Amino acid sequence: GPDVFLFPPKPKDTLMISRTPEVTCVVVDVSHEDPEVKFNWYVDGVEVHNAKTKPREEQYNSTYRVVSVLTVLHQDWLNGKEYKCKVSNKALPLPEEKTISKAKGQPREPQVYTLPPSRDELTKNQVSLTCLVKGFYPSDIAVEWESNGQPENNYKTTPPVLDSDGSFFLYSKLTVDKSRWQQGNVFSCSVMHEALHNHYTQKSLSLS
Amino acid sequence: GPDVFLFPPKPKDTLMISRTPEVTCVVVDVSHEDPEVKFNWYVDGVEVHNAKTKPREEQYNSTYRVVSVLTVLHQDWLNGKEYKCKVSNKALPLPEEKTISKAKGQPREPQVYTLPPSRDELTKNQVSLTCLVKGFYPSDIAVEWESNGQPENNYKTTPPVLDSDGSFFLYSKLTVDKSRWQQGNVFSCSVMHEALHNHYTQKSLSLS
Ligand SMILES: *[C@@H]1O[C@H](CO)[C@@H](O[C@@H]2O[C@H](CO)[C@@H](O[C@@H]3O[C@H](CO[C@H]4O[C@H](CO)[C@@H](O)[C@H](O)[C@@H]4O[C@@H]4O[C@H](CO)[C@@H](O[C@@H]5O[C@H](CO)[C@H](O)[C@H](O)[C@H]5O)[C@H](O)[C@H]4NC(C)=O)[C@@H](O)[C@H](O[C@H]4O[C@H](CO)[C@@H](O)[C@H](O)[C@@H]4O[C@@H]4O[C@H](CO)[C@@H](O)[C@H](O)[C@H]4NC(C)=O)[C@@H]3O)[C@H](O)[C@H]2NC(C)=O)[C@H](O)[C@H]1NC(C)=O
Repeated sequence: GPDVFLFPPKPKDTLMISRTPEVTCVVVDVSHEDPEVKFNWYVDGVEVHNAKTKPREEQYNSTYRVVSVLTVLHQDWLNGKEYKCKVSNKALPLPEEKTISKAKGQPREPQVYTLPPSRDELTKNQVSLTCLVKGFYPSDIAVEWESNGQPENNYKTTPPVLDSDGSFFLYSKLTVDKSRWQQGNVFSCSVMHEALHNHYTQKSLSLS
Repeated sequence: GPDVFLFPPKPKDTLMISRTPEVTCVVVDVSHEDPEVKFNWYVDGVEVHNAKTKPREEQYNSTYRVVSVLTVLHQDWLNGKEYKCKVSNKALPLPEEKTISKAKGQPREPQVYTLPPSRDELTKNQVSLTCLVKGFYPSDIAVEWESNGQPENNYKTTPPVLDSDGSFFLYSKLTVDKSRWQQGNVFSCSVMHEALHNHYTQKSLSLS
């Protein structure tokens, strides 16, 4: 059996016009004996023809991998259009179809709160700065940390978790040396989501 | 044919001497034709016999589900012993063997910090009590919230996330009416982990 995988565009990608959001159809386990593969793309059930399909690449397991990439308009993804990738291979009894879209439901504005390091933590050589984001739908989101216009490296963000109200929440942890916090440097948690205005918000953290 | 899945005990069960830690061999996509499977259970290769098979359950797509559950000694699991679940079926040309074990490595103690709700969030009907657990290894953990010795229902815990140092972290969020927070009631975050003394620690959060 040939296998088909459909990947949605990155959240940052749909959110910013500068970026180019893409939907990607991936076909794996295409046999040597029947390597011909054809991709049909549908948007809201209507065929589209602007996809770019890369030349098939042979994997080390003697099976072929074929990828087709469709550029999507930012407003189209945000407006809930459905993307269908249809794959035909002779060695396939019926053509395989996958559909992807932004999750259904009404978008909700993310509330972004910054949390200072617990008192007990200040003992360590490193502190945890917390960016709490809650109440957002859908779950597609991006979170970033910076200081002095400068992007921090040492941060980690939890995956979105379904809250009790049907909305989503997450936490982002930024780890900085204790001295920096103590020095009064200001730290910024930045969030990108569709339900934000300009698709962006920022909140700042600093020792008081 | 049918594909197996093997599952580890819940973290709380292994930690608390009272509870029963279990390992679950789950078999799916068994068809009506030959719905008979056999389970050999092995610990560190050695055959033990105290496992038992559940009532078969028919599924929605003409498929079944035959689960066998072994019980495990708390120290056997925590000490790294390996459990093999071999599923012998007719539609399966040969048996499938799958193994599971605790994650290997020096267990690390979780640091438990409670964070008060943000000042900005305070102009809200309900507020967020944040418990941060970091530096723990391995990932298996249990988190709970309490007030006045009574469980608090309204909380969600993020899945463990791998941090830079190879330890894991998580956040647990408890939601309470702003009124309670103001009244000064104490709320406690409960963490259970192997590296903790008595497999348990408690941290308290109060308005102050
Ligand atoms: C022969 O050798 C072949 C070469 O290795 C081998 O091919 C592999 O086959 C695997 C199957 O056997 C296949 O596994 C699947 O992997 C899925 C995820 O793949 C991504 O992440 C991997 C890392 O873990 C990468 O290695 C993959 O390449 C792939 O990477 C993603 O690629 C996309 C597009 O290229 C990219 O998006 C684009 O990125 C750019 C950035 O430049 C832009 O941002 C664009 O805007 C953006 O579109 C992603 O960024 C990139 N991601 C990453 C992390 O890099 C995985 O999802 C599959 O799991 C599903 O199916 C299994 C069933 O098999 C289920 O058990 C599982 O639960 C998943 O099911 C899904 O569940 C979802 C719910 O959570 C649900 O929503 C879905 O609907 C549901 N889907 C289905 C179908 O049920 C699966 O594991 C692997 O990717 C193949 N390797 C490659 C390189 O393609 C072949 O198998 C070998 N054959 C033999 C016989 O040996």
